[PDB]
Amino acid sequence: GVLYVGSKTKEGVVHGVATVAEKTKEQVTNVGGAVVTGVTAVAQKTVEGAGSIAAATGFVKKDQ
Amino acid sequence: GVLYVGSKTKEGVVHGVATVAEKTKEQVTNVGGAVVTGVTAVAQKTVEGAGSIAAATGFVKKDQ
Amino acid sequence: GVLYVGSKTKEGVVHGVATVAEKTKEQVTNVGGAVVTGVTAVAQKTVEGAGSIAAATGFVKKDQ
Amino acid sequence: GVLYVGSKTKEGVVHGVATVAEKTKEQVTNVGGAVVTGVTAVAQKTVEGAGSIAAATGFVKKDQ
Amino acid sequence: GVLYVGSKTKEGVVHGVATVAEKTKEQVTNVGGAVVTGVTAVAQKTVEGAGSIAAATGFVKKDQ
Amino acid sequence: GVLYVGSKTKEGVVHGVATVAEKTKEQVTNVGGAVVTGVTAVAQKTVEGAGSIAAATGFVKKDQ
Repeated sequence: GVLYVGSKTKEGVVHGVATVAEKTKEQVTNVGGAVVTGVTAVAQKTVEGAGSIAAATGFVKKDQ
Repeated sequence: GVLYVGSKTKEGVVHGVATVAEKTKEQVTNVGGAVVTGVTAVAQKTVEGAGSIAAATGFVKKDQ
Repeated sequence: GVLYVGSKTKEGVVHGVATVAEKTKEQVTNVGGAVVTGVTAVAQKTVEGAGSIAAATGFVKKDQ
Repeated sequence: GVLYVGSKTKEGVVHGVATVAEKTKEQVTNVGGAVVTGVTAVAQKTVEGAGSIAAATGFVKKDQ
Repeated sequence: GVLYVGSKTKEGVVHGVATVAEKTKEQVTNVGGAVVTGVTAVAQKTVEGAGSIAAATGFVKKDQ
Repeated sequence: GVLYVGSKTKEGVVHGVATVAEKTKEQVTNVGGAVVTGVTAVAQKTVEGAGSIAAATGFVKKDQ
């Protein structure tokens, strides 16, 4: 139970990500792994459940 | 139970990430691992559940 | 039970990460590990559950 | 039970991380380990649960 | 039970981390260990649970 | 039971960690160890639970 009266609110918010990226030469080699080199913005109110991954920029999973 | 009256609020918020990135030469080699080189912004109100991962910029998981 | 009246509030907030990065040569070699070289911002109100990971910038997990 | 009246408040907050980073040559080699060389900002109100990790910049876990 | 009236407040807060870092040559080699060379800002209100890790900049765990 | 009236407050706060670090040559080699060379700011209101770790700068744990 939640009640909001006359109140401004921000729950799980990304505001104003400002980025300048200069890269004369970018060389990437990826054998079975993960490589992430660009801007990532993730806004989530709720993430629910056992063993879950809510936000990942770079990822490698080799369970059992 | 929650009540907000006339009150401004910020729960789980990222505001104003300002970045300048200069990289004349970026060389990446990745064999089965994780490599992360770019801006990541994660705003979450709730993350819930046993054994979960809420925010990962770079990650390697090889359970059992 | 929570009550807010007339009150400004911040709960799990990142505000004004201002970053200048100059990297004439970046060379990364990675073999089954994690390498993280970029900006990470993580605002969270709650993370809940046994054995969870709430924020990782760089991580390696090899349980059992 | 919590009550806020006419009161400004900051719970779990990162404000104003300002960084200048110059690195003419960065060489990284990582075999099964973790290496972190970039800015990390983590703001959390609550992290809850036995055996959990709330914030990791760089980490290696090899349980049993 | 908590009550705030007309009172400014900062609980678990990081404010103004301002850093200039110049490193002409950085060479890192990491075989199964942890290496952290970048800025880390962690603001937490509560971290709760037996055997938990609230903030780790660099870490190696090899339990049993 | 807690009551604040008309009073400014700072509980678990880091304010103004400002550092300039110039290091022309940094060479790190790490076989199963932990090495930490960058700025770390950790502000925590509460960390709770038997056997817990509140803030780790650089760390090695090889229990049993």
